[PDB]
Amino acid sequence: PLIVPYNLPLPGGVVPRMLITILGTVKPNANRIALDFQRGNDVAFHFNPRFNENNRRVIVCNTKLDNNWGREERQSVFPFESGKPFKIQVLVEPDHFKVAVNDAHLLQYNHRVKKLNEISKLGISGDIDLTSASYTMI
Ligand SMILES: CO[C@@H]1O[C@H](CO)[C@H](O)[C@H](OC(=O)c2ccc(C)cc2)[C@@H]1OC(C)=O
Ligand SMILES: [Cl-]
Repeated sequence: PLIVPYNLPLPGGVVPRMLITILGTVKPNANRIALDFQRGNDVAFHFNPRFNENNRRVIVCNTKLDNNWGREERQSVFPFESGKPFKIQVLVEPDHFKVAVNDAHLLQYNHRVKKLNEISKLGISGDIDLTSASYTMI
C-alpha cells in the first residue's frame, strides 16, 4: 500500500539491463494511468493509458522538453481493465524502453532523451491502487 502520486528515485539514472516492476490494481471507472520518467523538469518517457479518449481506449507515449510535448506515439493494444490487478515491467535497453504488461510484450519507445544517467526519477500517478514499485538489474 503506497500513496499515489508516488515518486521512485532512480539513483544515478537508468542504464541498460535495469528492470522496473510496478504492481497495482486499476480503480473502478478509471480514466488514466501515467508513468513519467523524468530528467529534471523534462519528461523523457510519458507512458499514458487513457481509458476514455473519444470512447476509445488507447495508450499514449510522449516526451516533454522545455515544457513542450513532442510527437505522440499511440498504441491501440490495451491490456488494462478497470478493477483488475496489473503488472507493468519497463526494461531499459540500449536504444529503447521496452514495456510488458502482465508478462506480455506491449511496446517499445526509442530514446529521445539521450542522457540516460540523468533520468533519475519515476513518477507514478493516476487511477490506481499501488502495491509495489521496485527495480533490479537483470
Ligand atoms: C495533448 O494532450 C496532452 O498529451 C500529453 C501526451 O502527449 C499528456 O498526456 C498531457 O497530459 C498531462 O500532462 C497531464 C498531467 C497530469 C494530469 C493530472 C493530467 C494530465 C495531455 O493529455 C491530456 C489528457 O490532457
Ligand atoms: Cl539528452
